[PDB]
Amino acid sequence: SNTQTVLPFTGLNTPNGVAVDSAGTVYVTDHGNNRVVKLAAGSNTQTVLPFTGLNTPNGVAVDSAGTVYVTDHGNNRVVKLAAGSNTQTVLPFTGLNTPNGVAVDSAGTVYVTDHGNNRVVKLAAGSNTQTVLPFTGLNTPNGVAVDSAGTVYVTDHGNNRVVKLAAGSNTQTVLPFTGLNTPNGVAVDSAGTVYVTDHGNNRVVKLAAGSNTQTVLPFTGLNTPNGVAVDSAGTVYVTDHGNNRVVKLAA
Repeated sequence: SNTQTVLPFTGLNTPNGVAVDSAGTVYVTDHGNNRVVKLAAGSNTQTVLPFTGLNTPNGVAVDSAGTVYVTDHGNNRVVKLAAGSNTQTVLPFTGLNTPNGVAVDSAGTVYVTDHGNNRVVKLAAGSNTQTVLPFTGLNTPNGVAVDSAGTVYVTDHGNNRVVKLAAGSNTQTVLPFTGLNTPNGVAVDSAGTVYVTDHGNNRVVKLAAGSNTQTVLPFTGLNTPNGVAVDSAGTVYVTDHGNNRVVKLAA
């Protein structure tokens, strides 16, 4: 598609993150209102999720069990909310300073950009061992995504680049995007196509695996966008932060 739609969320302010589950339910961190909201596919009523003690959300991810993971800016922590019980658990990361992007792999391992510490950390579910990933020279890293093979992608926002680490790899690789400026959101689909919100240029770009030629997605009128998500059908969702809205573009 070359024409986006606007999801019927209401009362958003500076929304910054988006995730989509297997049923097509869309989750948004409504940053300016300190809340996380969801909208089921085809619904005209949004639902505020029962996160507690939140001090401004920075990002969101959702896993196969419908667990919703949120980075908490002011409390420097990552929380998860279990479906059904609505039990909220603080993940036992340590030393966080401004956790920002969050991603979860197929094994349930949680990855977080520690924005204030210029590092990316992962933590297996149920573990008290966190691992600093061997990215190097990061500045204000923003978004993180992980694919089915365990490859990790990070928007190294302060250096205008997107870096990649294959599982078990010794060295990060910079993806051949062109003209990036303050990139923030990142997502990866089932085929390893990488989607990046090129925030400084008010656009969203993608790169297929092995490609040296990015495609600029035909969104329109974006204003300081941030979070991006992609569903199993390849539909791309973007938090259009500066316009207080979330937009959707089918493949």
